[PDB]
Amino acid sequence: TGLCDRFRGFYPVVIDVETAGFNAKTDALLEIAAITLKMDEQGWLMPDTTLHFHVEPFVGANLQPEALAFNGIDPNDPDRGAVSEYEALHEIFKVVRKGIKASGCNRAIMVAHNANFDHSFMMAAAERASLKRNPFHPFATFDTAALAGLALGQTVLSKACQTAGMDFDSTQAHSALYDTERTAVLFCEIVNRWKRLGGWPLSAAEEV
Amino acid sequence: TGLCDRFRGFYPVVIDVETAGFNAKTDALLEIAAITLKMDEQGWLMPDTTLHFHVEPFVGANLQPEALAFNGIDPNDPDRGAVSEYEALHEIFKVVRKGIKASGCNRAIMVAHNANFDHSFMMAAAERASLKRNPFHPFATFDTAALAGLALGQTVLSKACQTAGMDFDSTQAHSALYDTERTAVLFCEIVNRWKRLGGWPLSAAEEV
Ligand SMILES: [Co+2]
Ligand SMILES: [Mg+2]
Ligand SMILES: [Mg+2]
Repeated sequence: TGLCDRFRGFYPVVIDVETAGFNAKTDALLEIAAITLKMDEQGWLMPDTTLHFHVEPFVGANLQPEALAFNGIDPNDPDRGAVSEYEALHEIFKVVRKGIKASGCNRAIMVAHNANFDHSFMMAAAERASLKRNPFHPFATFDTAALAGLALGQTVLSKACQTAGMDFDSTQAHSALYDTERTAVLFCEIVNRWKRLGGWPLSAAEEV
Repeated sequence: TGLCDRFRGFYPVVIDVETAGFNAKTDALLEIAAITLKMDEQGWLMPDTTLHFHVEPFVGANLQPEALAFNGIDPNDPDRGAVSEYEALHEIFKVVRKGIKASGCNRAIMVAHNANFDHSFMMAAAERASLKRNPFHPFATFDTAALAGLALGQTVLSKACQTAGMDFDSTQAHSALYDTERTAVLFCEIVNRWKRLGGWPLSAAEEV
């Protein structure tokens, strides 16, 4: 009934990013949000700690005009309260390590929509920031697109949330923080629904 | 009860590759297997067409010694009956386009274990061979590692299969074809058990 029991010791952390393009290596990271999860005594999954950052483009980063036009982010706006990739990831990693120890997990696994995209950006930024002891698994992810495909027959984030009976505000779709929260609620609903229907734990199906 | 209804028109195709390294851009593709799926009249998911190929390293490809030591593949063995990336992929795409039309789907989505690895290798090979009208979604995947995490609380392919009550022969784990077949049966069991427990169709839960 514990978080550490659910995903063979993986500590699920919901992540979303906004970027200045499609290339994790060369394009700027502009926003990152992180939501750790927790289980109550009965084994139900829910959001724990929420973090969010506007991120300053790393020195030398490319900025694709089309990307900025898509997400509407203006990196030059001095009122956007941006912090360095180091500061943002250091805080996230700190909170994540604490949660891993507190819960008895071995490692964090990124939960994200079309996870590889977000994974690649977060890892690249960690690299650039020279962050030590990255708590995240270097290639494993929990893709909510795939999960929503199974659970809800939909792979588009907004449609998946709607089908799950969730609200989804289109005007907030370009906010890493907003997407991370919706994605976290979506993921939790999927996991919890599975349990509720007697899919977990494995013994339940025989009423045990 | 139609396959085209299950994943918003996505035609799921199970794929596994064997490679000569971790870099999809620079390292050789050595094996690839493909298994299309079908749904019967009652909406149960099962393997359809099975393809498998030994693949000749592309001209200029790197071969990591450690990788060849891992998978046991000798690209220089003339008796391995290899074919070009073009031949293999052109054949897979042909079958995939055929299944998509027959079933009324829009697009193929790759099903694979830790899917982005396989996805990136297949896509790079597709580009190298200059194949037109790649039927696969350019970034969406159904990662069975994540799905097994949800359904079975296991992310390792071999363990996930065993937990699902499937046999898994370790001596065969380095064959793309073997892995693809086990992954296909795993994916089907996961989708099907979801259905049987009343998780799908969405309407089912209120009919008890
Ligand atoms: Co051979
Ligand atoms: Mg996003
Ligand atoms: Mg493999």
